[PDB]
Amino acid sequence: AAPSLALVGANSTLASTLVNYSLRSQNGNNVDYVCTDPDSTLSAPGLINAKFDIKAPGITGNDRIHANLRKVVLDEKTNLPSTGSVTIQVSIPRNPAWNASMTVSLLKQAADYLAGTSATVSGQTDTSGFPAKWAGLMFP
Amino acid sequence: AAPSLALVGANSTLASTLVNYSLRSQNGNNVDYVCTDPDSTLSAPGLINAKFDIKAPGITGNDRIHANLRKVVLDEKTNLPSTGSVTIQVSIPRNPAWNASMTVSLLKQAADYLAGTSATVSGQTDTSGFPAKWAGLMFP
Amino acid sequence: AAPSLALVGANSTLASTLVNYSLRSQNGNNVDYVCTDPDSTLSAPGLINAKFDIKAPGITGNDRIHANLRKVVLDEKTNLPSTGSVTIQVSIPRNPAWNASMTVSLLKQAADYLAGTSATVSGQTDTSGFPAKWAGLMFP
Amino acid sequence: AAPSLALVGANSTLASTLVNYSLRSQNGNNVDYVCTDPDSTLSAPGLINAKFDIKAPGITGNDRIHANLRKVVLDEKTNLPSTGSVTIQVSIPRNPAWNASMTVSLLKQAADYLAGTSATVSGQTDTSGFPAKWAGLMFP
Amino acid sequence: AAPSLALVGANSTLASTLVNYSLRSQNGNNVDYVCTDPDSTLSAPGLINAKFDIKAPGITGNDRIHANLRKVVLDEKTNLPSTGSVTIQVSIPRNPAWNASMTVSLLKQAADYLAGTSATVSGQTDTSGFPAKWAGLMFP
Amino acid sequence: AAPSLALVGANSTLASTLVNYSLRSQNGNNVDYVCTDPDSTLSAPGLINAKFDIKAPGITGNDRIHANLRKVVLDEKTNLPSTGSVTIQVSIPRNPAWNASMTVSLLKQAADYLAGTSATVSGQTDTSGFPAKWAGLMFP
Repeated sequence: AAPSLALVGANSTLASTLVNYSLRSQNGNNVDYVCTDPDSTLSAPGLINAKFDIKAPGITGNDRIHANLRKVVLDEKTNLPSTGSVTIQVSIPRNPAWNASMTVSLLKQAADYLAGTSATVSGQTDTSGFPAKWAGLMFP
Repeated sequence: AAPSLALVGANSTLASTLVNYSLRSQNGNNVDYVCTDPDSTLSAPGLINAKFDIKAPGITGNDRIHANLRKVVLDEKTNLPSTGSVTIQVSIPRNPAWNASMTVSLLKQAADYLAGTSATVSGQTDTSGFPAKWAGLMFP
Repeated sequence: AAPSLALVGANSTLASTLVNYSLRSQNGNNVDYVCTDPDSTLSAPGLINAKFDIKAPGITGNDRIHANLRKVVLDEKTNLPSTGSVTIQVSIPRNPAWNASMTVSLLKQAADYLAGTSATVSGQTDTSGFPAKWAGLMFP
Repeated sequence: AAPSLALVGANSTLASTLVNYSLRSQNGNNVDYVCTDPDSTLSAPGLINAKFDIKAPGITGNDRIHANLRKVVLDEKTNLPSTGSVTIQVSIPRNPAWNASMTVSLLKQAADYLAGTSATVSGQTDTSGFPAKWAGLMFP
Repeated sequence: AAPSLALVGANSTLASTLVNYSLRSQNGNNVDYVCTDPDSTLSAPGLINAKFDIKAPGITGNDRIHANLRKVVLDEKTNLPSTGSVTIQVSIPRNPAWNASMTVSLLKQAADYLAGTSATVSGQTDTSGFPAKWAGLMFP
Repeated sequence: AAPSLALVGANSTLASTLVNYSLRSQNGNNVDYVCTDPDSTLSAPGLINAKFDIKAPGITGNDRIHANLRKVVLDEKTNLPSTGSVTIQVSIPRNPAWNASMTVSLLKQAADYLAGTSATVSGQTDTSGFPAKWAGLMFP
């Protein structure tokens, strides 16, 4: 696994800003990253976690990927922690009628539809405001 | 909800390709889209589902968003369907110490790390190959 | 679904007249419209209903569409309501040997034979009087 | 009944195409047509059925019309037949507060909403794509 | 239902001020709106909800409308939420001895007596101060 | 409580008309008014009721206002009475983070959205027809 990551997120103004993670450890079929920026501390950290559920060899099963991106925040009045999180589950069938291309296509479509980050293509719908609309709990 | 969507995915070459969804049905705080390409048929469809678990206004908890992007595929030999899917759960806390900028930041970071579609920002890790590695059950 | 509809029906003269519906509810792959015209009252309304029985993915079985177009009328003396209704069931198989084109062809033929509204084609039978004959319980 | 019919349906392109039926049987207020085109074979035919449930004279009750438009298709491998069908039930009350005009109005509205074939009237909703959306199991 | 609303309310000085709602979703016989102003957030939102309890066709029953306008507020000391709300229930009989005019008259009278917003008529009582007196828990 | 009221309602034309109430009785935190027009008689009256659910000063909860505006109507054939009513419940929290300006704001918004009687403010939606639509069981 990569020892460190510089991922793109959004500042208070929604401008693209780097967010720096470093690899804490690696267990059985999983990976744990911690945010190394000043705004994350042990009291209120930023975390990323990934895991593989890998089925036995063959074409019968469904492999699974579990990702989890969390940030803890403390109440201004009570310092009580509550966490915000985006969790992802990818399920990849082993029937040879499926492709890594199909996996990647689903990933790209989810990225476009919930984060508005897809590449540029002619007739694409404008998804730049979709993350804002989601964060407001309203459908695009 | 939007009546139709043109989301960006990937073909067998992994080149950026449009994938067209149209609104099947809106239930209360629930939306079902269906793929209108020749790729999906009623027998083996491409589907999207989006749900809102919104707690009572008096109660404090986490509000939740559930998204699911599916593609069904049929076995060549048995025509039995198995499905591949990316599911996403967004948990947003009801504390004013959290805000939509943070929700969007988590969405953007998840997009960068699992789909490799973040906006260009100097010092970002090159996440372009990460969806390929994930589809191979390999940590980036 | 569409928030409002202007469908074509017939007045007392059988002249083509608009009948206006608005989307009152939508729940669980079910859609319910109510008539906004003066002829639909609370006690004796005009109503539309549409349901989807969507089978699990697979190459076997039939998907089903249900639709009901109702007008309630009150008895002159007793004010007891009795309702007149045209209801449609569409059954779409999942064998790839079926087409949306075949579904649409059956819909258009039913429209021609029971409503007399088909498009103009050389050699078509004149179905204009067929809805009148049906309303009289007479085979065309 | 009419000895033959030239109804309008849709080909694989969804272009308006004639579909031809001849009167094969008529018995006991029941009428059965068979499709004369090459696409209807003995093993997988195209068929039409129409029945009258005529109630005894009186001011109470509903008269009923039943109609079924069928196309049979054979499985590529198993040659087992499955059939796709649009079926209509018209229920006409006998309270003099009902009219043949109301029957025809419901028929025309059903044609507009499920087949998209209504006559042209200023302000009507565009129902042209509705049969496609229905065949896809999507509410218009 | 209307996709968005600009309703008149009162600022901290009781001056007429717009309050902007947008349609979140539509379920069975109900409608959910959310305030889109800056002062409403997921932690302390403004909400509007409407529902119809519609009885069967006939003249026997009583139809009902349920409206609910809520605003959540957080304690300056503890950020604990409490909600303020105005709920409305309209009950419309189906006995033809009732009118939509009578429904509207009750609505207008309630508006005049609890909000002081009625139109101008010669001998009307001055109800401008009534909302203030109510908010003080004293009778007009 | 006021000894008498001249509230604005609507006639059969929906023109703004006065409706006159006079104080029948004041109970403790409860008020009953009766319509003094020829429209109301003892057999089929027009009535108003207003109640205050005020919790003990030590206890924190919501204080409540209950208002009810009724018109009784007699069936022409049976002289059986059925009644039509608008009821209002105002729930005001006992947290200083809430105030009378917010109570009044909710009252004004409810008036605008269900009776269409808000004060003129640029950019407001035209709510004038909303009471008509509500009396038709149609969402604005």
